[PDB]
Amino acid sequence: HMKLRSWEFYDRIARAYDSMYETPKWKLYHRLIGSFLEEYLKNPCRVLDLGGGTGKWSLFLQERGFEVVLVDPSKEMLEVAREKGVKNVVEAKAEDLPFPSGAFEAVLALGDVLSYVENKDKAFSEIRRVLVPDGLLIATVDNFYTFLQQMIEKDAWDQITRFLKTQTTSVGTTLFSFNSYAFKPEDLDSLEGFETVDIRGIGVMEYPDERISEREETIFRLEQELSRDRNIIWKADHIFFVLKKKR
Amino acid sequence: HMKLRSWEFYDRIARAYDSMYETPKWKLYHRLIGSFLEEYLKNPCRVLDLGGGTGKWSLFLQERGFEVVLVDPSKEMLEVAREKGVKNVVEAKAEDLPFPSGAFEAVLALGDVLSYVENKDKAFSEIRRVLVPDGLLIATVDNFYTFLQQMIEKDAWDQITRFLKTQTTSVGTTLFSFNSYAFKPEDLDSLEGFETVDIRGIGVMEYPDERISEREETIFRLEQELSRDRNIIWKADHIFFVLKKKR
Ligand SMILES: Nc1ncnc2c1ncn2[C@@H]1O[C@H](C[Se]CC[C@H](N)C(=O)O)[C@@H](O)[C@H]1O
Ligand SMILES: Nc1ncnc2c1ncn2[C@@H]1O[C@H](C[Se]CC[C@H](N)C(=O)O)[C@@H](O)[C@H]1O
Repeated sequence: HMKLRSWEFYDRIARAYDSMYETPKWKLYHRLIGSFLEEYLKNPCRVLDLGGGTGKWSLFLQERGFEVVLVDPSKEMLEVAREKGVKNVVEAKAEDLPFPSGAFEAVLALGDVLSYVENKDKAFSEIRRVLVPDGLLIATVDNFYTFLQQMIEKDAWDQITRFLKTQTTSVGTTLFSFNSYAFKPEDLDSLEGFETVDIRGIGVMEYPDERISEREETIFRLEQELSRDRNIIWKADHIFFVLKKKR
Repeated sequence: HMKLRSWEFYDRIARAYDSMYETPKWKLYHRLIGSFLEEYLKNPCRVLDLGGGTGKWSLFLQERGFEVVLVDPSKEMLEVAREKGVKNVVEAKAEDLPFPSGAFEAVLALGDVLSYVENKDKAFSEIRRVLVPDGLLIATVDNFYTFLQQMIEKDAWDQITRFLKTQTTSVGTTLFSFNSYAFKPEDLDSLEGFETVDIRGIGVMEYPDERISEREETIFRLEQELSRDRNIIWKADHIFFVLKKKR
């Protein structure tokens, strides 16, 4: 594997990115994320789409009358976003955001961005900085227990030992990889200057793709309910969470 | 298909029961459960093995110096337990125990006994009655979410719908079935007269059986850590819990 920085990996695949997440599972997950955004973002306001990639969620909010800026360190992702019609795009990393303090009511960090940033402390610090008091961070991240199950399936025993300590493993494709940090419950606990508002599981159950196609509405309603159950969310494929900047 | 009382099913398969559960996975789960018993029963005391079957756990305790009585409504299971060297055996159901009150320090209801009892109110009440103040119930039960995931792979959606309401499904053989009630968190919340001391996941991850044999110590120790993690236990194959009779 060639070891890349995250944005260098995304520079290589930007133009195929959207086509990779058009499976029944990913359609389902997008529908869930979309329903959650409409739940937490009641009214139009100022939003930073951080690591916003090809602009999926920026467009979603633009078309609902929000004032949206997309930020991303991948020049190719940004170019794809611009072509798709995202109006405000900026090249930057989460670790060092070029926006003044208190500029946004909400920051999105969807598609596991905070699992990819190289310095989580600076990243959470910058997010808190750019939000108004009581602003929300709305994010999804990789789940430690899902990674661990996957590693056990792909028989990575020399690697599990390290991973249990670091929570960090490689991700990517057959030829190119970058590092991901998979979150545990204690990672979302007493974050400095944030109140945890909600945590939810995305993909609490695994469904065969065939059944998702056959029964999308039924399965979306089930996952809606299951995502709200605290006792089971760390079973999920990915983790969604919301923080509120303390006053 | 034939529908049976739980103990009628066990009367049919009693002579094969020990042979059926001799697999790598179950060898692993038994090692987990044995280690938990040693943790919670640090001294020889008076134990009731309720639905103790062929006496696996009665014998485990007898050889460690405990005073154990095995109770089970299946005559054939009792006969197998006697032949294996279980000294004290009684034919009864959990819903109506012919023992005096306050007679045991602990009651074991292992191998999902409480998922099979027809009346959990009566069963829980009797258990409470035969325990001394601060006596323990130590038990394992089927996990609702594990059943649901299995059904999502295999069963008609209409069966899933019914199961979401009832938490009950048939178990057994292609030719013989009885009903199991799979537990949720809410079921272990505020049981009258008991304090929940601990809840643990048994078989939090899935392993290929081939790999369980190759890396048994490694897998045992990992599962031992994961079973103590409250955030992930509803992912587990089965649920282990400990209640204390309060005052
Ligand atoms: N340090 C970083 N700061 C901000 N974004 C980053 C950082 N490292 C990687 N990224 C970006 O995170 C994105 C992960 Se892909 C998710 C894209 C979008 N949020 C969606 O959900 O569709 C990539 O576009 C990548 O360039
Ligand atoms: N109402 C009931 N009360 C007590 N035991 C029951 C009841 N219904 C079924 N059982 C018993 O529950 C047992 C489940 Se099999 C488990 C046996 C033993 N506990 C072990 O772990 O190996 C069977 O022996 C069955 O006969």
